[PDB]
Amino acid sequence: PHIDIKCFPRELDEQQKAALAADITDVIIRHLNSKDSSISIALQQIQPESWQAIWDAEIAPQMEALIKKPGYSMNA
Amino acid sequence: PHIDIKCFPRELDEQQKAALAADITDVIIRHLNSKDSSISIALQQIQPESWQAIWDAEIAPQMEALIKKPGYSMNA
Ligand SMILES: O=C([O-])/C(F)=C\c1ccc(O)cc1
Ligand SMILES: O=C([O-])/C(F)=C\c1ccc(O)cc1
Repeated sequence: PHIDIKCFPRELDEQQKAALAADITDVIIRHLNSKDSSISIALQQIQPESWQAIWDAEIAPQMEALIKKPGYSMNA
Repeated sequence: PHIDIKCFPRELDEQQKAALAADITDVIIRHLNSKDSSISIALQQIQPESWQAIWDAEIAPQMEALIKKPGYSMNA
């Protein structure tokens, strides 16, 4: 599986990115019956002013199918 | 944060989807210091014949930047 994480900017060093990836990996292995070798993970830091584009392209159109819906709304 | 999970087709029921979302949520809360309300999660099933397009758009061009690189390769 390929996991993409989008978030607002924060200071995250390589040890912190690796620890995040490890914990995501364990969850994916246990829930999707995956193998470590099949898992890839991207982390993309998006400035808050550009979050509306993520809402419009990714979040809102998929509201009917999201496995976890946001606790906020940004329809413009 | 917005998390997108792309994987091959699988039978997943409502309880399974919600448990996967909750384990992902807690990992994001731990590593990104996020609030529950800011987290959204998508699960997109991709047919195996369409995985090369995911590799070409999301994995290969971002290879060095990935926080977890794939153990497999589509360019051997
Ligand atoms: O959590 C994040 O870093 C983010 F990308 C977006 C977000 C969305 C809604 C909020 O209330 C807070 C942050
Ligand atoms: O894990 C998945 O469900 C997937 F979308 C692709 C994949 C990639 C490499 C593998 O070895 C197995 C599956």
